[PDB]
Amino acid sequence: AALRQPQVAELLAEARRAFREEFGAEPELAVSAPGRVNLIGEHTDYNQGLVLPMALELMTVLVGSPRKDGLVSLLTTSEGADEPQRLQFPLPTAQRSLEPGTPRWANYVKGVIQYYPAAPLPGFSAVVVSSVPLGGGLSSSASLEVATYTFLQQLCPDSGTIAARAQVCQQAEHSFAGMPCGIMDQFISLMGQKGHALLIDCRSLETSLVPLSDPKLAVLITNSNVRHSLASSEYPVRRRQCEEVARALGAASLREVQLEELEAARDLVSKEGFRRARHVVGEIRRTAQAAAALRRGDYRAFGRLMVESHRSLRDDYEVSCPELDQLVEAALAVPGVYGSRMTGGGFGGCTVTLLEASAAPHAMRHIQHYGGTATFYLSQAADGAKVLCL
Ligand SMILES: O=C1CCCC2=C1C1(CCCCC1)N=C(Nc1nc3ccccc3o1)N2
Ligand SMILES: O=C(Nc1cccc(Cl)c1)C(F)(F)F
Ligand SMILES: OC[C@H]1O[C@@H](O)[C@H](O)[C@@H](O)[C@H]1O
Repeated sequence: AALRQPQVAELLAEARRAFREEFGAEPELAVSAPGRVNLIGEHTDYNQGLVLPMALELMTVLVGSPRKDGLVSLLTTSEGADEPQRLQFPLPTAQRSLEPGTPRWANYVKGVIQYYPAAPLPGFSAVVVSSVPLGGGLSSSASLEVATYTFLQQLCPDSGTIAARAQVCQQAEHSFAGMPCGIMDQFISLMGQKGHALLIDCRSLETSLVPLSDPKLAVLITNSNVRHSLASSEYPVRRRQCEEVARALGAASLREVQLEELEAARDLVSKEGFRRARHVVGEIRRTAQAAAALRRGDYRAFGRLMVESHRSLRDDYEVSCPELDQLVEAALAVPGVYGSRMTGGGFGGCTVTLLEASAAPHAMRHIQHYGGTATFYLSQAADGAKVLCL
C-alpha cells in the first residue's frame, strides 16, 4: 500500500489530455526517457570508471507539436515542480541565448535546446510529465533532459552519436542546472533496454547490454523521502578531491590508478583524499566483478559486492545518511535479500535491494521498521528513449 505501481499508459493519457486542453489541438508527438537506478558503480562515472545502471519504468513524457512562430511553450503537470507550471521563450540565436533561472524545471529543457547540435530547430508546444520522483535519486533531471533531446530529434534530426546527445544533456545539467554530473544518468536514459542492465565504460564509452532474464530475482527501490542540505554541496567537493589525487599521482584519472598503487602512495596525497580514492579505485573493481557475476548469474556475490559498495560509500566516500544506512542495514539483515545499498549521488534518495520476488510483500511490510516515510517501486529493468507517433 506504500508501493507506487507505475502507470505509463495513464502517464501518456494525462499528458495528451492536458495538451489538447492547454493548446487547443491534439499533440502530434510523444517521447519518453526513463529514470534510473544504479545497481553498482557509485561515484565512478566522473573518475572514468565503470557503472551498472538499469532504466526504470518511472519516466518523463513529452507530448507536443512543432510551431511556425519560432517560440517554445511548456506546460508541466509534475506534482512537485516549482511555480510557474508554464514558461514560454523564443529559441536562441547568435544574438540572444537562453539563460537558466525561474522556474528551475524549465532550465533542463532550455539547457538541451541551447546545446542541441542540429538546425534548423523549429519552435514547439509541449506538456511535460514525470513518474520519476523529483530529487528522489532516480535521475528525474536526466529523464527530462533526454526526453527533451528525443522530442528535439523529431523536430530536427541530429546526424550524431549517443555519447554526443549524452554529452549535450550533461552540458545542460552543468550550465543550466549548476550540477557538474558525469554521464551515467544521461547514457542510461538514452541507451537502456528492457530486461537488461547497461555496463558503461566511462573512459572508452564502450557499452554492454547485460541480460536480467531470471524472473525470480527482482529489485526493490526504496525512497528514503529525504534530500539532505549537503547533497547539492558535497558532490562537487568529491569531484575536486578525486581530481587532486590524479593531479598529485601523475594519473590521467583514478581509473588507471589501481588499489596496490594507492596503498603505496598513502602520504603522496591527503588523508581525506586517500580514504575517498579507496572507494573509486575499489568501486571500479567491484562493478567489473558484479558485471562478471551477473553473466555467471551468482545472485549471491551480487550482495558481497553491493553490500561492500554501501560500506565503502558510507565509511570511505561519506555520501550516505542515517536514513540510507537504516534502509540498507534493515534490508541486508532480511533472509531472501542478496543485498542492498544507497543508489545514485547519496545524502538521501533511494536504496536498491536485490531480493527474491517471493519476499516482495514481506520486505515492503518490514521496511515501512524505518524511522521515516518509505515509498516503494518494484522495478522491471526497462526501455530507454522512446518515440510514439500520434
Ligand atoms: O531542486 C532540485 C534539487 C536537485 C534535483 C531536482 C530538483 C528540482 C528542480 C525543479 C523543481 C523541483 C525540484 N527538480 C528536479 N526536476 C526534474 N524535474 C522535473 C519537473 C518536471 C518534469 C520532469 C522533471 O525532472 N530535480
Ligand atoms: O540483479 C538482478 N538479477 C541478478 C541475477 C543474478 C546475479 C545478480 Cl548479481 C543479479 C535483477 F536485476 F534481475 F534483479
Ligand atoms: O554514482 C554517483 C552518480 O550520482 C548521480 O546522481 C550523478 O548524476 C551521476 O553522474 C553519478 O555521479
